[PDB]
Amino acid sequence: MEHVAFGSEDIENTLAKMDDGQLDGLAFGAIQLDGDGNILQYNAAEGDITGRDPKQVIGKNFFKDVAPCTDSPEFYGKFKEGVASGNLNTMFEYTFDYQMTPTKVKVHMKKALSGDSYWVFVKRV
Ligand SMILES: *C(=O)/C=C/c1ccc(O)cc1
Repeated sequence: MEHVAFGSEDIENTLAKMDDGQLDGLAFGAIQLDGDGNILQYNAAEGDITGRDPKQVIGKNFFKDVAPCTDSPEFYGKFKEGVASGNLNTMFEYTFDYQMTPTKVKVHMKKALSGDSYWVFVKRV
């Protein structure tokens, strides 16, 4: 297993070195989005939590296609405020309930070290 703790202060530096295969060794869900919300990376732990097949969601828009329950001021609204500002670091609890059993999770959104990319980390609560 890859040893990185959910919510670590330097998580973006640690994950910058990770290929899709190493991202799959994380103890929590990790999704990398571009500024428009398109999925660039989606790890195995995230698929375990949500039921989505990782390879199938890459390239889809997270807010429009995959996760409509997140299209709200409380999730997507925070993401879009962060992209526009060029800075994002927020953690909050949320319930995923689209085409799945309602599941309570802790979400951490953070701007990646890379230019136009943002991370969404997820763990069960
Ligand atoms: C609500 O529509 C949430 C859906 C969802 C959350 C996280 C995922 O990775 C996939 C779908």
